[PDB]
Amino acid sequence: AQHLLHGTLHATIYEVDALHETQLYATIDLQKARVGRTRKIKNEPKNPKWYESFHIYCAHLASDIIFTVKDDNPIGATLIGRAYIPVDQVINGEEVDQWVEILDNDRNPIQGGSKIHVKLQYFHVEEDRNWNMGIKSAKFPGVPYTFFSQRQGCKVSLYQDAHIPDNFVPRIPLAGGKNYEPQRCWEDIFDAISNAKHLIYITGWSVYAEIALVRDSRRPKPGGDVTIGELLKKKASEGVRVLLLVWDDRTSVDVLKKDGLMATHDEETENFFRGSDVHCILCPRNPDDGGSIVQSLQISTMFTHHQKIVVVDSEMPSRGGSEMRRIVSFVGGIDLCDGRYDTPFHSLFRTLDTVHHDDFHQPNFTGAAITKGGPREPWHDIHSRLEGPIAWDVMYNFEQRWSKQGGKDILVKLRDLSDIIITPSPVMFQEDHDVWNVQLFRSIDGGAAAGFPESPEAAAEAGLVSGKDNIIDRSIQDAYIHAIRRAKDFIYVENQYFLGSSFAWAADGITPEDINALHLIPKELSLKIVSKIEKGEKFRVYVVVPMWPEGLPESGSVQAILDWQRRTMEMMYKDVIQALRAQGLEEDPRNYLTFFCLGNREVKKDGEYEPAEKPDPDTDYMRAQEARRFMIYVHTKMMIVDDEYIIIGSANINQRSMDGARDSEIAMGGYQPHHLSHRQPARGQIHGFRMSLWYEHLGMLDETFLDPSSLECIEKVNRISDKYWDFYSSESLEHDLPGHLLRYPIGVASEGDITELPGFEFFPDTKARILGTKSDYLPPILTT
Ligand SMILES: CCCCCCCC(=O)OC[C@H](COP(=O)([O-])O)OC(=O)CCCCCCC
Ligand SMILES: [Ca+2]
Repeated sequence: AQHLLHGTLHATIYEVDALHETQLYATIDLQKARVGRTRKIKNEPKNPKWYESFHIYCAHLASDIIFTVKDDNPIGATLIGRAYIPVDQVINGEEVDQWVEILDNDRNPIQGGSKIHVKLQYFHVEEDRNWNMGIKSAKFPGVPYTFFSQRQGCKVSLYQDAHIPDNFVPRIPLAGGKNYEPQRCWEDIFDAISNAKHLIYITGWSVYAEIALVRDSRRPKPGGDVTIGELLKKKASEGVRVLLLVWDDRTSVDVLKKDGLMATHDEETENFFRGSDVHCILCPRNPDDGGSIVQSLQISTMFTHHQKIVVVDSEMPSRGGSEMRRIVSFVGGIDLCDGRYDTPFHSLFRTLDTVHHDDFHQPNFTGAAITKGGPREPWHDIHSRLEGPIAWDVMYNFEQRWSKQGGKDILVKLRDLSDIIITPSPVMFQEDHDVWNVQLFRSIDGGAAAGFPESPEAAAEAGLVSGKDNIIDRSIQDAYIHAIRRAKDFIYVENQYFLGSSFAWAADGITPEDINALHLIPKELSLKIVSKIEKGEKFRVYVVVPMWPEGLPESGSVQAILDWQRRTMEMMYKDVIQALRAQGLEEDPRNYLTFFCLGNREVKKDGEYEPAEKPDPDTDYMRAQEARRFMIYVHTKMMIVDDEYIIIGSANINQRSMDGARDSEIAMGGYQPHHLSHRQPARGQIHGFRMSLWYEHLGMLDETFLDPSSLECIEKVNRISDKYWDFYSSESLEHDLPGHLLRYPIGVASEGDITELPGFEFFPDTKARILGTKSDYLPPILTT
C-alpha cells in the first residue's frame, strides 16, 4: 500500500489469450479491495472473452491493480490465475493497454503461455470539471452513469419530521424576499391520497393500517381521523387503483410479545386488505450474493425492501381549472407505520396522553408500554414531495417492481389515459427562481425490478454493474460520491447509520477484507477534508447519527454496529490528523470533522400523564424514566452540501443500503438552479431547510450558522453541543434541555484512536458500551 488512487478508473477487461458447464468470470482488485467483476461467461471454456466497460470509483491505497480469473461452477468453485499491474504504471494519467500475464500463487506464471489482456486509465478527482467547484452552474447536467437522468422543471417540498405545528419555525429570510415556510409531510400525504382519482401506489418496509395521518388538534383536516387503512379502502372503492408493495419478512408472526418487539405488520396488513379493492402484495427480498452457501442460508431471511414510496395522481397546478391530472410522488425515510409520527418538539413524556397515547414506540427497553410510561422514542426523520417529471421516475420504479415481484397485470396504463394524465411535465418554467432540477437514484438489482438493460454496453452507460446472479443499480452510492467530490464549503449529514470504507480500516482485531463494507462514503469524506487542508481552504463536515441504532443497546447487533461506526470514525480521524500534521498544524481535528447524536430531557410538569404502572426496578427502563431523558432517534437519510444540493432517501450510510444488491433503496438528489453557491452563498429552499433543522436541534439561530464552512460556526456548534451533552448526562436536572444536539459521547485521542469519555463507558442509564463490541455470532454481511 503506497499510492493513492482517488478518482475514477476506466477499465475494460478483454480476454485471456490462451489457456489450458463452466461459469467463468474475472474480478478487479485494488490490492485487497474488490472494485469490479465481469459477468459469468458460461459455457465457453478456453479463450472466454467478455468485453465489459467498467467505470470504477477509487479511494484506495494500492501497490498493484490485480485481476483474478475464477470459475464458480456448482460442481465446485475454483481460482484460475492472478494478473498484476503495478499502479505506478497508472498514476500518471496515462492509458495502459497491456497484454498482461495470468499468473499463479507463488507468482510464477501459469500454463505455458498466456496472459490476460486489459485496458486501464485512471483520472484523479481533480480532472473532473466540478471537483471542489460545487454544482457551479444551472447548466449542470447531473450525475453520469445512472439509470435515471436529471429532470428539470420540478418542485421539491422538503419535510422536517412527519409534522410541524404552527408557530414553530422562526423567521428565516430567503433570497426572493420571503421567509422560509415549513411543510407538513403527513398532512400532504393525507391530501394526496384523499384526492387521488386514478392511482395510489405505495411501497414500505412496514405499513401499519391503523395509523392516523392527521393528529394535530390545532390543525384539523376533515376526515383526518380516518386510519390509512380505511382511507385506502375508501379510495379503492371509488375506482382508484390502489397498489401496495410491502416488505415480506419471512418470519411468521410471533404470537408472544416482549414489548419493544418492533414488528412490520406485514401479514396483518395483507390480511387487512384481503377481500377489499386494495391490492396489497407482500414482496420478498432475496439478496444477490450472500457469500458462502453456509452463509447464504443464515442470512437470506434478513434482507429487506426498504423503499418508502407514495405515488398518486393529482390536480393540475392551476388557477382554475380544469380537467387534468399529473403525478406526484414522495420519497424519504418515513414509513407509514407506528412510531413515525412526531414533530420537532420530540417529546419524551408530554404527548403520551395526546398524539402518542395509541402510538407508543420504544424498542430499546424490555417490555416498554404506554401503561408504564415514558420515555417514548421520539422520531427525527426527513422526507420529501417531488413534482414535475421526477414524479414519473418514482412511479416507474414502482412499475418495475410490480412487474417483477408484484401481483396481477393491473398497473394503470398511462397510455390509455393520455387525455387525462399528462405526459411527464414541468410544474414551473425553468426561469422561475423556485424551480428544481432533480434526479432519482436507487439501490436495486435485476431480481427486484424488471426492465434493466441487458447488453453489458447498455448496463455500463447506466452505471449498472454485474452481480453474482443479477445486474445491479448502485446509483445511490454514486450520487453520494459525486455530491461529496464536488463539495467546496461544508457537508451536513444526518443518518441512521454511519459506517463503511472498511477496506481502509485498521487491521485491529479484525481482518479488514472480511468485512466487505466497501462503499466509499466515509473515505471520500475524509479524503475531501484532507484535500482542503492541503489547499489552505476552509471546509467542514458535520455528521448527526443516533446515540445508538434502534434496539436493546447491549444486544449483539447494536454493539456490532457501534463497533463498525467506531472503526470508521477512527480511520477518518487518522486521515484528518495526518493531514493536519503534514502541514505542521496543531489543531483539534474536531474543528474539521465533528460527530453528533440527538437527545431530549424534560422536567416533570404538573398535570403530565401519570402512568398506572411502572418499569421493573433496576432496568434501563426505570433509569430513563427517573432521569427524564432519552435519545431522539435519528432515522434521517439525508445529506446537504454547500447549502445548494440535497439528497433525501431511504438509504443509510452502511453497506446494506449503499451496495446496490442488498436492501432495495431509493433517493432523490436535487438543487434549485437559481440558488447555487458559485459566487454568492446559496439562500434558496435548501438553505432555509438546513437552518430550520439547525434551529430544531440547536434551539437557536445564530449569525455563524449562515456560513458553516467558517471556524467560528463549527466551534460555536461544538461548544453548544458540549453544553447539551453535559445537561443531558448530568445526574441533576434543573430545566428542560434547551436544544437536542449532543456531541457524540466519545473522545478522539491525539493520534485518532477513539476513546471513552471518562465516566461514560456506558450510555447514560444503560450498561451498553458506547464504543461497541465486535460480535462472534453475527456475520459482517448482516451488520455492515
Ligand atoms: C437489536 C437491534 C439492532 C439495532 C439496529 C438495527 C435495527 C433494525 O434492524 O431495524 C430495522 C431495519 C429497517 O428499519 P429501520 O431501521 O430503517 O427502521 O431493517 C433494516 O433493513 C436495517 C438493518 C441494518 C443493520 C442492522 C441489522 C443487524
Ligand atoms: Ca425532528
